[PDB]
Amino acid sequence: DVPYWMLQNRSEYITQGVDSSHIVDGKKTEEIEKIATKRATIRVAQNIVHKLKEAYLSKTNRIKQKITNEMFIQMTQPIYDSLMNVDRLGIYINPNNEEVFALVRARGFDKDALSEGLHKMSLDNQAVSILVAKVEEIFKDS
Amino acid sequence: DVPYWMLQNRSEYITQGVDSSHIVDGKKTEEIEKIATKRATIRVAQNIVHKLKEAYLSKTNRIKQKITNEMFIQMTQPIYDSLMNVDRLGIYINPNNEEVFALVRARGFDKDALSEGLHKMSLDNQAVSILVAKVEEIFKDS
Repeated sequence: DVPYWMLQNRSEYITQGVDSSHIVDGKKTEEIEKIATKRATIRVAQNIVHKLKEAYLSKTNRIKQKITNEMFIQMTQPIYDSLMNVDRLGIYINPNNEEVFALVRARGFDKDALSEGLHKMSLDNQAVSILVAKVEEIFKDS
Repeated sequence: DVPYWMLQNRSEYITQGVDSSHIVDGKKTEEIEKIATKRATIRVAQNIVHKLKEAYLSKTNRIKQKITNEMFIQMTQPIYDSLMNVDRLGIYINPNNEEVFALVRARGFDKDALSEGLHKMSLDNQAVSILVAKVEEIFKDS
């Protein structure tokens, strides 16, 4: 039963994530929705990194530095860390699986925290200026 | 009501796709499941191109040529064209939306058709050897 948001929907909205954790012996369901909410927030950041990968690859890209896929995966933490105002928009438990999904939605992000995290992982000033500027496009595009 | 496959599930299987088309004035639902099945197959190929993007970006990448995101998007057609044995595994119509989803699953792909399509879009021999070899990894990984 329900909810619409749990349907494969496949058009982006990059700042929204769904992801799940599973019921587990040690644990209250409140702990398991937390795990799921947290993985869903991480999914938003993964969505953002994927978009940045597309930008860097683009014929248009201005970033001069070499950024490897492993470096991009590395950007996931600081993007996450930079997320502001992420609301849990809904929880769904699959009764067959005991699998708990979460819909999360990031309202914005802290550019200066992101700039700082990116500099700590050995990006150029040029690269962070561009990366942070792409994330800003991402958030205004909602 | 049902089906499991229509749940946000989020772990890959790269050779499976879900996508949808919508009911439309001109048209029998058989035409609209066809549209959906066809977009789902295209989704498999999009899934494959995304994986190739990750490989090329990797510190490990052997491909010497410059491949732009626009070029990668260009690889989508020949990958699709190369897909063999794609079964429609299920159809689901959202009654609220009149939205028809399709689950499709590509059993394999024709390496020589892929090699040919890739050469036609101005890839090196080196690039196609590597790209085709990554797709082979993708299909064996199922």
